[PDB]
Amino acid sequence: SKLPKPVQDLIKMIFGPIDVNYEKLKTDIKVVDRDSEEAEIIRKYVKNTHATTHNAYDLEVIDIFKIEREGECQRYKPFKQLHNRRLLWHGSRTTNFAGILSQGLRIAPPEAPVTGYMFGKGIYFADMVSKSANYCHTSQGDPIGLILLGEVALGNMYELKHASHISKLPKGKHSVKGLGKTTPDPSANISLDGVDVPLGTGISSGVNDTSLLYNEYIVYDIAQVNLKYLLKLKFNFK
Ligand SMILES: NC(=O)c1ccc[n+]([C@@H]2C[C@H](COP(=O)(O)OP(=O)(O)OC[C@H]3O[C@@H](n4cnc5c(N)ncnc54)[C@H](O)[C@@H]3O)[C@@H](O)[C@H]2O)c1
Ligand SMILES: NC(=O)c1cccc([C@@H]2O[C@H](COP(=O)(O)OP(=O)(O)OC[C@H]3O[C@@H](n4cnc5c(N)ncnc54)[C@H](O)[C@@H]3O)[C@@H](O)[C@H]2O)c1
Repeated sequence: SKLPKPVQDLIKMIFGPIDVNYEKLKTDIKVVDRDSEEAEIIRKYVKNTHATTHNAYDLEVIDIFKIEREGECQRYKPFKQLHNRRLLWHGSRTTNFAGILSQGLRIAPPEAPVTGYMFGKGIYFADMVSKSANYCHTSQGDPIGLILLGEVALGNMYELKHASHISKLPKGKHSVKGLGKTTPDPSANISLDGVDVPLGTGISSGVNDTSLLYNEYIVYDIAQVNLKYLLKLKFNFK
């Protein structure tokens, strides 16, 4: 293998021959320098947006990968120009990442149940790491998860406070935002490349009439997502 050690570790973690398996991911994975601006930013995101409700554990960033799905960049060219694009968390079971890296983040299939969703079958994201982290489904005896940072082309958000079974966005709208009671401090946002990064500490959003504790973001076209980073997270349960 001609791949940095942290990558090879990742490959096995996902599958369960390495070089053959990297070709199957159809993804260009690179290790982000620990002392770089990217890493300093990404770790600052992970620190500040770890939520008080999620006292079950601390997070430590083991490795940061700069993923670049083959063909995804071109697919996202339409929405690349769209305004208000954010870098957001998406957590999933480690078993899935084989598909997620090869096929990209997809919508929950037709066969799946629709009743379970707050804002319908779409691709959900969070601006709070601890929210997404919970979907890694890490446990005491398996405390290493994988978590995505997607560039999400949100555009004009349909900002809802309450469960809405959506099958069509209002005209002008390209995304839904569930308004949480607690939000990454908006005055402490920073812009990495062209993308907004809501990495401020959690403060009260000022929204009183909402059922959510934290924000969440939904998009109903797979093309609106561009996967940027892939973090290897150590869950330190209390
Ligand atoms: N993720 C789920 O589908 C789900 C379902 C049931 C309970 N819970 C628990 C409730 C609690 C929420 O924590 P956290 O995610 O940090 O808080 P949060 O308030 O930021 O998010 C609440 C979560 O529940 C979902 N949700 C809220 N209201 C509805 C609704 N009316 N219909 C369908 N889905 C809805 C919402 O989409 C989001 O994922 C945790 O203990 C969760 O594990 C989660
Ligand atoms: N997932 C979160 O980080 C998250 C963020 C904010 C809020 C929430 C809250 O959880 C609710 C559900 O969220 P969930 O993302 O699990 O969506 P759901 O549709 O039920 O689950 C499908 C799973 O399939 C994964 N996957 C994506 N691409 C592929 C692929 N090519 N091959 C295989 N698997 C793939 C995907 O990551 C997800 O785990 C949602 O309604 C909401 O209340 C989650």
